[PDB]
Amino acid sequence: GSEPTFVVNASLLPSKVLGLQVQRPQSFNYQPGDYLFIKCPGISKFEWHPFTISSAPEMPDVLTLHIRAVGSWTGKLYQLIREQREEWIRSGSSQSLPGVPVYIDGPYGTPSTHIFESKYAILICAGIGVTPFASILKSILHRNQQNPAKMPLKKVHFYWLNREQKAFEWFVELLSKIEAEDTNNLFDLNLYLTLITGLKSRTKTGRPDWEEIFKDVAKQHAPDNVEVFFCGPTGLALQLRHLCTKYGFGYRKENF
Ligand SMILES: Cc1cc2nc3c(=O)[nH]c(=O)nc-3n(C[C@H](O)[C@H](O)[C@H](O)COP(=O)(O)OP(=O)(O)OC[C@H]3O[C@@H](n4cnc5c(N)ncnc54)[C@H](O)[C@@H]3O)c2cc1C
Ligand SMILES: O=C1c2ccccc2-c2cc(N3CCC4(CC3)OCCO4)nc3cccc1c23
Repeated sequence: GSEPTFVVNASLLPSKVLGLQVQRPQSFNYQPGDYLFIKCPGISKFEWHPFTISSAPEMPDVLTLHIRAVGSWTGKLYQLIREQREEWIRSGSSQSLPGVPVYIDGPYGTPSTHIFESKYAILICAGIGVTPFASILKSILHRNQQNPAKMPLKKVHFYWLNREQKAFEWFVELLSKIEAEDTNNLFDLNLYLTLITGLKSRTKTGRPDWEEIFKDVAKQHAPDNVEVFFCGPTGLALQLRHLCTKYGFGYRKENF
């Protein structure tokens, strides 16, 4: 529930995305995949919008939100931060940067968190739909550095689709640190534009062949259970749903 706090820093990222840092209340506990609702009196004192927490709960003093300017309230928040930041680089640090006051209500849970309790997982996301998976991947890293035993998760298949290639930069560092530190090959990273990421990962092109991919994973893990988690558009969800029934994978209806 409800608690006053501050956007203390922000990040202006490609495809009109704000990388908000928010002072984490001293009593605020979340799980990776959790989201919250946020109110910004400066934009509207009546409106609450939900955003996935892109930070891992192991990061101790701030929450992260990655928000795309897509309409009225996000457009305005973007403009307010662009202008607050351009004005403080023209004026300068006359005094410490003033932090945008906000209300947060949460955390709210999503079935994505069940990944920490699966053996074999498929994560599929498009554009800003990466954000819950961003939180989950960072958490998995803190969790090997501290207790690889307590992890029943044996393989993670990651598919991230984007129409613009500069959107992969939102999380290119995280993807490096995994590429670097995944000596035991827990992860299978796949980036599609719908090698090129300057990653050891070959950025692929076109709509992926989801039948071919689901078949492949089935053969890797059968007869054990694979879980699918999807954050993206419904047309895709619908194709993925049929495919989960075909190859016997777990599906959650989160797309309507
Ligand atoms: C659990 C959850 C997590 C989320 N996490 C994130 C996240 O991490 N990052 C993120 O960026 N977003 C996230 N979202 C989306 C976010 O919550 C915002 O409310 C929404 O993305 C933007 O609100 P807005 O006022 O800016 O846009 P709106 O003005 O509501 O417009 C939104 C969309 O509707 C279109 N539109 C506008 N008017 C009409 C109309 N009359 N008819 C049809 N279409 C119209 C716009 O072009 C745009 O595509 C999440 C949502 C949920 C439910
Ligand atoms: O978990 C969700 C979610 C769950 C149930 C219903 C909707 C969402 C969800 C929607 C969403 N949108 C809709 C697609 C978008 C970006 C913002 O780009 C085109 C217009 O707005 N963006 C999201 C980004 C991250 C996570 C989610 C979402």
